[PDB]
Amino acid sequence: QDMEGPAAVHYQPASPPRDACVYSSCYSEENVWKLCEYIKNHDQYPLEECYAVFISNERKMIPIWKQQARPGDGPVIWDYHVVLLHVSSGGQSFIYDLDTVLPFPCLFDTYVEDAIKSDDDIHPQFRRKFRVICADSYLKNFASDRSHMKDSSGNWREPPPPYPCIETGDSKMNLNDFISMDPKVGWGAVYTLSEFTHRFGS
Repeated sequence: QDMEGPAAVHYQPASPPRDACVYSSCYSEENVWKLCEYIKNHDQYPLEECYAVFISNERKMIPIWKQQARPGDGPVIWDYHVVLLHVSSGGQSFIYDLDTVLPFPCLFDTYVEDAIKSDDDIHPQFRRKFRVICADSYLKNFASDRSHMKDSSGNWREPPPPYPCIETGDSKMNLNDFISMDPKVGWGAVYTLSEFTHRFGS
């Protein structure tokens, strides 16, 4: 036996339960934006403690395990995926992924170990990178006209969320600046998996 504060033991979620959250399949960037808006407009936590996390890589092909789209022990290969990270007051980070089969929210270490897994045995060009944007900056700067979700005829590849596109005074479409893992582009900070776990892990 070994003894391991207890703050994480009583952590209260920053979101509604998973089934009560605004959600559209294949629009995780918007599902997370909507979680950020909820946190901002409610009186439980400050957005300063929260981050939007884009996961992708140069080839836009990332495996993520424990995904609802592929029940079982294999991965979903996404072009990108977006989750919300909350750094709780006591220091423990939590991941909010509406698309995971893991708990919602999930302790950071368990999400990284079970949904992300080690990059050590993954072929290097499939390895995961993480663009971390403070949630305030995400709400201030994110814009998507959903044009990436339409074929050349304008037909939707997946049904759109039930509210108008997110726009700012500066832009109507900058989604590629969040998907990109080039630090020369966009907002926040880009991390390798090891850098990401070093920054947020307990």
